[PDB]
Amino acid sequence: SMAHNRIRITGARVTPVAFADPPLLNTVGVHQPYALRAVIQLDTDAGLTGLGETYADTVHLERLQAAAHAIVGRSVFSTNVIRALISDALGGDRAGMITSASVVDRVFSPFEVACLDVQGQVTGRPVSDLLGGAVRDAVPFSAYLFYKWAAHPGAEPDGWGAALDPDGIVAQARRMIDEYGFSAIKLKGGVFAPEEEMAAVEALRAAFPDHPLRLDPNAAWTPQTSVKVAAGLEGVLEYLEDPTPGLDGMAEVAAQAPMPLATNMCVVAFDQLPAAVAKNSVQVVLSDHHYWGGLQRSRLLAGICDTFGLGLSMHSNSHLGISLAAMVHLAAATPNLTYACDTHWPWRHEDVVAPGALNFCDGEVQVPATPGLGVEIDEDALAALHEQYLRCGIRDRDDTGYMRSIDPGFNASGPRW
Amino acid sequence: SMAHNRIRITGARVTPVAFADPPLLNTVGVHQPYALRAVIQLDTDAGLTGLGETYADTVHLERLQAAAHAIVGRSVFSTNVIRALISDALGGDRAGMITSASVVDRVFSPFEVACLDVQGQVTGRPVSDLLGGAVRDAVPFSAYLFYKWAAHPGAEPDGWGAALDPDGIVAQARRMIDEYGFSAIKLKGGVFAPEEEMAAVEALRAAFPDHPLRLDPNAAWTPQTSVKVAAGLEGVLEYLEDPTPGLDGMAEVAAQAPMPLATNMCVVAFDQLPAAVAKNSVQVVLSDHHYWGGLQRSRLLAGICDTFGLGLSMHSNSHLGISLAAMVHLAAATPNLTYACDTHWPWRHEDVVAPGALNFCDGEVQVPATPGLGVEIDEDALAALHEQYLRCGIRDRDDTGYMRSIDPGFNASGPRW
Ligand SMILES: [Cl-]
Ligand SMILES: [Cl-]
Repeated sequence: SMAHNRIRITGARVTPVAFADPPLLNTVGVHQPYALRAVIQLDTDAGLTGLGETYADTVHLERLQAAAHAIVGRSVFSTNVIRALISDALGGDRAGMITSASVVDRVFSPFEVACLDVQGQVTGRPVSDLLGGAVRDAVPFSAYLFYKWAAHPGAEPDGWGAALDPDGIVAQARRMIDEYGFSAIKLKGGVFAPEEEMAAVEALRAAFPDHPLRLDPNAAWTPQTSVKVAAGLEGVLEYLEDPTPGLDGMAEVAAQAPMPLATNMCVVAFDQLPAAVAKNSVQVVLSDHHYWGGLQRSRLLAGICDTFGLGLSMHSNSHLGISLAAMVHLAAATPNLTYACDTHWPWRHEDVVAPGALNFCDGEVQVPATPGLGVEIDEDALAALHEQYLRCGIRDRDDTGYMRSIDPGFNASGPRW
Repeated sequence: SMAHNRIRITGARVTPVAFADPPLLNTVGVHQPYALRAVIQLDTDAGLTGLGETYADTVHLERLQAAAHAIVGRSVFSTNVIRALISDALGGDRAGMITSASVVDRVFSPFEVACLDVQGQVTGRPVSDLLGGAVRDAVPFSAYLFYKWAAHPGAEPDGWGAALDPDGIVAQARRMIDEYGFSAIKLKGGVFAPEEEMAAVEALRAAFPDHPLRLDPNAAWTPQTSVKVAAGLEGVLEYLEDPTPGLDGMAEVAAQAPMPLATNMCVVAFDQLPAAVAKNSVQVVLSDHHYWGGLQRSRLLAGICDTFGLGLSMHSNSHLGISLAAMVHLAAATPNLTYACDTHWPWRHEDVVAPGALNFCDGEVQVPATPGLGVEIDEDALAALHEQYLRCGIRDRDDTGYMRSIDPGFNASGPRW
């Protein structure tokens, strides 16, 4: 029942939340005990509210407020206009660099997802129907393995236990795969010497002979080291992700690697694709709607990759059920997204949405068929995680700073090997 | 009122039509007295019918029937799936070459447009709202000028008169621009010697000092000739379109031309973009939803161009009101489509849709705000143009064959100069 056949934005509520995260290691530090996210509730003059989810660093929250103010009074179907208004509001210029356009896309993304959610709700269509329609019923995900301590310093150890060697990594895989059924496995490396990470990979291969395997050391290696690793893992990895820093280095490694190289670090914005393509630095690009500017722009990224002969996967950061629902609709509607998607899901145990719509079964999530994004806010859960945010005092993600608070001389050097 | 919240295709009616066309000249011949199109009426189990419009050559009609049969039983929101089914049905492989994928896109396009029309109708949204939303209220078009005979042989001369020199071309512009208000002007060249076409361009510039101007000889020139033309028209043309054949030749000319080069001939499919981009052959690509695979894929083309630093315009072939409505919604929703679009509109005087929704005023068409494509079939007009198709006996477009039926020794050689 829309006057003037118009459904437009009346305001947005941005709610920062914090949820428990284990001490997962990576090449620059260790995860803090709480990860942060911002929930966007986008309100309209039809009484329909759409959901989006993004980062929650201090500067980002400020940008999210400026954005929320700039788009009041806009149709939820006018997402092109909404991006431009956010660009004007941020005073933006509309490899691996966060350009002004990259900032605009990170700020626009959660509003775009919330807009599509409202679009789906008002039309009776699932979000995947707004993206060309689902091409598969369910979206497969990977088991995202990390070396980890047993506990945050001075806190109760979690149920995972530590993983600091091949045995520990294999036990982690077994527990994760029994609970979720993942049929592909990714190891976060750049933490131990390459030979020890190769050994974890070989051990996973022996324990799970049919699981595709990936390794991502976040550019912790020189090109010369990366080529040795790639030779040593020939026929073992589905792809090698960001072994070494920079497009030139990646191109050098790619020329010698028997498996494809993937990246999320060198290509995080549209303006970075032409150089990545010209240099042959990578064969697979990891999508991520959270920094590419929402779902429609992620579909554009997928079409560009297809056109230029690049494979397509999906990158993840610690996230909750709103992001998960958006990931699933996006992947369901993307013909060339055939790699299993990364997710941090197993690492959290809290959420802001009502349960039931995002069950994993055999490693995959069925795409919801209901109108909109397919999940709804649980206001009590949201208030609780907001309260947790206020009380835990963490205001920015800082893996390195947190590592230094424990080990003051720690450096986030790289490459390390 | 959709059972299972499902609206799916029950069948398609393909109706070939023919409408009067003047004897317009181009570098390969002269237009036949009737141009051909196929109207797609896409029927659904909700009783909503969507409209699409495409070519009507013999082989294309056959492909359109195979496509219509393959997609019965599919949701109009499942356009990704529908393209894949058409690809399977055609047994397809899913510069300027008509690859199997290009064939698939030409066949899919009118069904995709008809699907979006149904989507808009069922959701209450104009098609532009399905493409990210309009960013402008009206879409500007160009005056598409041609050298022409006074009449088809043995027929009544049309009201335009002949145009065979600069004076005739200027008089044609004046009549067209008084009727339609176009604020940009394009000349179809490759018909007379370049020096005479340069003179028509200079005469248009003198007669319309503020109108952007374009010239397109359909690759009738050598690179050396093209550079002379471009030097001689420095500061006069908004772009020079397809002056010379092949990506290498275009790149040679582009390096010396003071204005951007445009193309529709060298880049007509997604698989042709990487080489065009790598060679620097062009600065502007002409979109055309009729062969790029419908509106969503045209939005993808627009995003690829934006990403790789290419300007975006729009190409046209003789067409009716269904294509016109689709062109307008597409252009309204495309932020980087800022060149005036080409259209053959002034050259016909017949249509298959009810009048009123596509008025030109000051060179531009307001984007319809109604649900769907915004135009509807006039069944009497459609029957009449179908009857005209059957009776006129023309079954394929053949500018060269028709020129030879008048002048047997005629050759479609090129380049000519
Ligand atoms: Cl608006
Ligand atoms: Cl279907």
